[PDB]
Amino acid sequence: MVLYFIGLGLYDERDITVKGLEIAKKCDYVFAEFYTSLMAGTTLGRIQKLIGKEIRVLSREDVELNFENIVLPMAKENDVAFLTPGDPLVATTHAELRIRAKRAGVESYVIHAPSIYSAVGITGLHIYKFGKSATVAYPEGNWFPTSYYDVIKENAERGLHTLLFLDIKAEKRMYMTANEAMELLLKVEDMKKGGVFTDDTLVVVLARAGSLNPTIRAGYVKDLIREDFGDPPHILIVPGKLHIVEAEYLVEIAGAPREILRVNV
Amino acid sequence: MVLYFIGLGLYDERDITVKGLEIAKKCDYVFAEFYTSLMAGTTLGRIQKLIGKEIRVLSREDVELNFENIVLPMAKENDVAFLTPGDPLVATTHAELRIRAKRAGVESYVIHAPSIYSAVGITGLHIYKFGKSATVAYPEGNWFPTSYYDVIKENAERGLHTLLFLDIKAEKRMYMTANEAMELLLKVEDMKKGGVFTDDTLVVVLARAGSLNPTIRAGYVKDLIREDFGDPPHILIVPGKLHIVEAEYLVEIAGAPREILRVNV
Ligand SMILES: Nc1ncnc2c1ncn2[C@@H]1O[C@H](CSCC[C@H](N)C(=O)O)[C@@H](O)[C@H]1O
Repeated sequence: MVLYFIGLGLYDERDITVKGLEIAKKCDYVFAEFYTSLMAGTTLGRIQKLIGKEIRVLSREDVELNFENIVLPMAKENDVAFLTPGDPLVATTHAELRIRAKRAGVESYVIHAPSIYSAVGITGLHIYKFGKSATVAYPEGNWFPTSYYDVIKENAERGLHTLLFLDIKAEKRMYMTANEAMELLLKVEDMKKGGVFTDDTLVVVLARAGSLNPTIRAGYVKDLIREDFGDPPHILIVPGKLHIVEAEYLVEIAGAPREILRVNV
Repeated sequence: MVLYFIGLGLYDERDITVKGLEIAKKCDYVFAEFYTSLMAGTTLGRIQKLIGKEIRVLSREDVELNFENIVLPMAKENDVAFLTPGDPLVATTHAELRIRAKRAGVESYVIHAPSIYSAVGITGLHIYKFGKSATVAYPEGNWFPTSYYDVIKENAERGLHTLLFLDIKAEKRMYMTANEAMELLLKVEDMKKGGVFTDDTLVVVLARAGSLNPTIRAGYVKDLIREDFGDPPHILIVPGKLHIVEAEYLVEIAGAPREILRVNV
């Protein structure tokens, strides 16, 4: 009679919460989407095996245009689950789907899971110091998105860190690397010349958070722009003003140049 | 000879991830801390029962001053777990603990779990719109801290939302309620008179995130300041200007007054 939004976590099927698993195991029908993010350490089959159910995967169009025609009708006679990578409501437009559920007279519940938004903590950067977040989107035809550059500028101006979600074209199986994001940013800098992102800018890369051995690297763009950070997904972070201990962690844990230990308070 | 930082998640004993539970079960020693936050929807006994391991609770001093003398030694010839509410390394001083591990020749791994930082997405407010975060601290003696006031001001000025953690005294199990936080902010407003937090300010209250039945309320301070939001912990958010979709979610899901559709958009 109800609908469950259940997050599956960062990397593999075991990143789901115990609460999410027990409820999913008992749902009559299970739907899911895998276009809002990439869970690099698992497969649909493994997820199905864990939950013990068949999973009908939906495309962005199925969801955005037909959620109330495909999923909601099932929640009327049965308990339905809608699975998503990471946390279902983080950096997705899935929250609006709860409004659709309400309008169809369907109660909905949300089961959270680890999200890349909080996983940034593993970078050593104080999470309360992050400012506005942004997404580095692939240019399309003659359209070249640049707003994410202004976000960095605004945050850096305030000494705040900037989290940069990276683009994804699931149907093309394309996942933007931190390298590609850095190249795009350098191109925007050349254009706006704001001194926001250059070869000397310190950045942090977090790849495959959720895995036991994620890649966590910190350093100057000039040195990292061509470094191999491993398979996607990746996120790029442009730190603002660093606290001594943040710098220490970046150096000791993320292999940053010891020279960043010296902060210009 | 491995140290596992494992998150317990949001509310109860089922908020830990499958990965976290299975790893904890394989550890010879299990430590935990409940001074940064408490699992209001469960008990140490229930957590111990679920993990099937005795759990040695550590105080703030045990961790901050003697982590290397209590936890790390056991990690030399055994697998050790350090459990914390939410997602590991979110609490400001925890990231540094990994440096201590490295210095002691101990490998450490992070097992993520849901954090309030990402769980607040259930309020319908877009995650990318959150700015710098802060904690509302009780004034005391001749000390009247107000920086959290300035954080709200700077975020809202840039159309960003402000996540506010409320004061907590874990040992004495004493919580600051959303109501108290609002009263405090009004008091700060009367002093700084910056037009940042008044009776007409729109706020959102999230209680018991993680529970299947959390309290999500949105409205003006003059109407919510004396409302009962249930048992703690409470999380207070001062949204910046709203996207119409954010406002609609707040109205349809959090019972916000229709008025916000024209006043705060
Ligand atoms: N495990 C992971 N490691 C690194 N980046 C990740 C990641 N999971 C998600 N991301 C980042 O976030 C983007 C998808 S945004 C959707 C996020 C999701 N709801 C969550 O809660 O995490 C990806 O393109 C990538 O840049």
